[PDB]
Amino acid sequence: KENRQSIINPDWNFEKMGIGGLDKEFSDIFRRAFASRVFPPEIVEQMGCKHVKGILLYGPPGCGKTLLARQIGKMLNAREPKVVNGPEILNKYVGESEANIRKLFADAEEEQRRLGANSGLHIIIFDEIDAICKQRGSMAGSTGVHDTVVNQLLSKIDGVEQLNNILVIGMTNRPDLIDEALLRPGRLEVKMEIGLPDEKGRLQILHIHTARMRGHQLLSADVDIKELAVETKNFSGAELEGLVRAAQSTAMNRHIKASTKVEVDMEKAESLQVTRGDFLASLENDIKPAFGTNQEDYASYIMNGIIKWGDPVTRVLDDGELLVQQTKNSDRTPLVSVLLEGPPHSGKTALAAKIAEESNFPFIKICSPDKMIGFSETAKCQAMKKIFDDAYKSQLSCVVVDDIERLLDYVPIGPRFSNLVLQALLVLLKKAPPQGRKLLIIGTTSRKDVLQEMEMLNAFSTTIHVPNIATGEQLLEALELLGNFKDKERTTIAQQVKGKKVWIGIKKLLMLIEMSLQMDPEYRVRKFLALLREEGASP
Amino acid sequence: DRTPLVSVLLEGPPHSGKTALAAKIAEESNFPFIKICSPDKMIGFSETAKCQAMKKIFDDAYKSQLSCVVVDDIERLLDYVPIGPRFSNLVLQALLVLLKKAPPQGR
Ligand SMILES: Nc1ncnc2c1ncn2[C@@H]1O[C@H](COP(=O)(O)OP(=O)(O)OP(=O)(O)O)[C@@H](O)[C@H]1O
Ligand SMILES: Nc1ncnc2c1ncn2[C@@H]1O[C@H](COP(=O)(O)OP(=O)(O)OP(=O)(O)O)[C@@H](O)[C@H]1O
Ligand SMILES: Nc1ncnc2c1ncn2[C@@H]1O[C@H](COP(=O)(O)OP(=O)(O)OP(=O)(O)O)[C@@H](O)[C@H]1O
Repeated sequence: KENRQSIINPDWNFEKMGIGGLDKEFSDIFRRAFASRVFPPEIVEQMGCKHVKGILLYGPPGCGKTLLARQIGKMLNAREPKVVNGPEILNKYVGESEANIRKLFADAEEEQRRLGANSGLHIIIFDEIDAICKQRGSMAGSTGVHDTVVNQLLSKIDGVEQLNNILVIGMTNRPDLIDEALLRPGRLEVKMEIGLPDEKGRLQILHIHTARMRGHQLLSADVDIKELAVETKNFSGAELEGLVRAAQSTAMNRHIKASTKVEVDMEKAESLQVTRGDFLASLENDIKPAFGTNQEDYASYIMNGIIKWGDPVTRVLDDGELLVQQTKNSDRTPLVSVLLEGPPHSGKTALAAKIAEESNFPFIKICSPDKMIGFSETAKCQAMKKIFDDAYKSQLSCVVVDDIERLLDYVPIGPRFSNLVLQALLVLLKKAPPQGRKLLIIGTTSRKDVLQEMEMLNAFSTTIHVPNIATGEQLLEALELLGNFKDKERTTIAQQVKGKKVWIGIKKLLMLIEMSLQMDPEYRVRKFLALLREEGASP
Repeated sequence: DRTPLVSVLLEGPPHSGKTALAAKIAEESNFPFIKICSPDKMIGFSETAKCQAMKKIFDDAYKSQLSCVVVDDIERLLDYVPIGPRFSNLVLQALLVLLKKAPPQGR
């Protein structure tokens, strides 16, 4: 009796493979690939369907492709897979690459010819498949060796003769360069995408990578995984594995004295522990992601924090909260916009960054003009296009565009500016993203009239005003919050300024105070007043 | 500490001897890195090159704990001529953006 030897090893447990955050992808792969080989063969023969012989995996670096491939190779009860490490098949002579490819499908052919339908399963793994296979005719100058390899591969996977007992797996990082004729159904059907995880996936990974430590009581009692899951934002699996190793190394480093002449290991290795301080240090010093925006940017954009010197500082934030709530909840207006306005030295960028921070959205990015110094027009256009494209991929996103008047080069003489960048902005502000996704755009500028004159202010849904310090009470409140002057001096300052109206931006006040402090203690207040008197006003 | 970047403009009528005073101030600062970005070394350069050379001089100054950079004849740097008027816009934008870029934290 030709017993239907299961293609699944008897001792196989999903938890054994130790993959986290990829339940749906694995479910789909298992359904569309290995479903036909597990059910009793009589029904399948009645249906008359032939099995699938292809899988393709792609995604950004460090998401877990090779792990899936290795685990799948280990799961099946079949012969050892044949693995190709990049372009191992190219050779100098003529007609040796094609032979090297043909040598891979020998056992499959012979076994199919001998045993017919009742045959084992043969697996072949391709790694970095974009090194050998490419669009036919794109390359030129290789002497014709990168144009027959693809033809041989195509003729072999599915040709006049028919095989039914192979499974080819491919991995790549640039899915757009592979040949089109190699992706049609019947050759490489199941195309999957492996992407960054969400909070639950990160928690699963962090639980998978600490089970061994937790088992042996080497992990302290104050380590809470939820906080780490929340704090590590935009991390990909590889980074989440690296952080734990960094913490472990910093924990082990406390028992080695290497400054002395000879390395010596103390015998307090017993009672070892890993404390939360190690995790915080590892987060703050060693590992840093490579996607999205991080603390290194919000540190620079908001340099001196936010202080409540009056009423407007709350009004602006409340309006931002209302706008973000509207963006998140509603469904009939996927795209929203807003404009921030005010006189120079008012603090527009800080408020925009604060609102973006408090939005709490998954994806945040900032497009400032100081990262493209010396660029021509086309470079600016392409950079903006790339940022917005990366913004489209996610579910709901927020983007900030600061200093519009210098993103397009404006100078009153003339006037002069770039038409291309203006057209790019005017077209990008009226493009809705793919269905089921939401986008918020904030913009900052210091000259409303020019924008009105160019007919760009009609593309913004609404505008928000950013006022400026106007009364002595607000100035006294600002001074008391900053607390650089003493009460005795503050009495004279109030006695003087309160009998007048002031007009001075917040950012200018810090510079004025810093300039004032340089003088001697006895002449400070006077100097400060003088500077204020020279500032003037023009409401 | 609050303000890591400060700047100042020396101005006056012609033939008054102002670049010498700026050089003296820079020399008496006693800072480690002191460099003079002058148009004497940009004869025949197009706009792209002026912009890139300015950027390099301003990048070399981000790798020292203290610095002082002198710009000379802002008028000649823009190629300004009273007729028209006519000048370069890319260089002006570079300058206007390069006077507000704070250095890496701690310098
Ligand atoms: N889902 C996951 N669960 C557990 N560990 C993971 C996971 N994803 C990644 N890792 C860790 O990170 C490594 C990811 O390396 P992998 O070979 O999968 O990367 P890759 O996507 O092929 O990268 P490359 O772009 O360099 O080709 C795994 O070996 C494991 O160390
Ligand atoms: N209430 C506040 N709102 C905004 N910024 C504040 C406030 N209090 C203090 N600041 C500080 O003021 C500075 C804000 O300067 P910012 O870069 O926003 O200026 P700006 O108005 O965009 O300038 P410019 O008009 O020159 O383009 C930051 O240091 C911020 O920390
Ligand atoms: N007290 C002083 N201040 C300035 N320059 C002085 C003084 N005493 C002597 N000099 C000399 O005067 C000359 C100053 O010329 P400088 O190069 O400063 O001209 P400038 O004002 O920059 O010229 P221009 O406006 O035509 O470009 C130098 O020789 C300097 O040595």
